[PDB]
Amino acid sequence: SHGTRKGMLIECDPAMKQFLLYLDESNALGKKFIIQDIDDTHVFVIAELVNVLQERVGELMDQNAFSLTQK
Repeated sequence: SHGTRKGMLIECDPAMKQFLLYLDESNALGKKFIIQDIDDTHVFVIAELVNVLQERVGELMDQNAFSLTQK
């Protein structure tokens, strides 16, 4: 084998799939997560997609007095 990449293959309806493509193109999560587009219902993404999403949602929380000294 020449090219190989560890990751996560996702299978989902045509709607959700287009949404992932939209999220990836717009960097709505702060960073790209799509390694390769495949089918209209399949996409190969980074293994740590959940962490990325968990990290993005954190910034969405309400700002407080410690928002800048801790983050």
